[PDB]
Amino acid sequence: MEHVAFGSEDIENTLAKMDDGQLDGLAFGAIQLDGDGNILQYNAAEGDITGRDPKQVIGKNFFKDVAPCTDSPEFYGKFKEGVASGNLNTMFEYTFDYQMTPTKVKVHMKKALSGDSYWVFVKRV
Ligand SMILES: *C(=O)/C=C/c1ccc(O)cc1
Repeated sequence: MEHVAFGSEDIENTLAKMDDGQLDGLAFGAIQLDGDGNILQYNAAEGDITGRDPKQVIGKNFFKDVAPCTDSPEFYGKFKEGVASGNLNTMFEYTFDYQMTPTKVKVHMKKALSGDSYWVFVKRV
């Protein structure tokens, strides 16, 4: 297993070195989005939590296609405020309930070290 703790202060530096295969060794869900919300990376732990097949969601828009329950001021609204500002670091609890059993999770959104990319980390609560 890859040893990185959910919510670590330097998580973006640690994950910058990770290929899709190493991202799959994380103890929590990790999704990398571009500024428009398109999925660039989606790890195995995230698929375990949500039921989505990782390879199938890459390239889809997270807010429009995959996760409509997140299209709200409380999730997507925070993401879009962060992209526009060029800075994002927020953690909050949320319930995923689209085409799945309602599941309570802790979400951490953070701007990646890379230019136009943002991370969404997820763990069960
Ligand atoms: C609500 O529509 C949430 C859906 C969802 C959350 C996280 C995922 O990775 C996939 C779908």
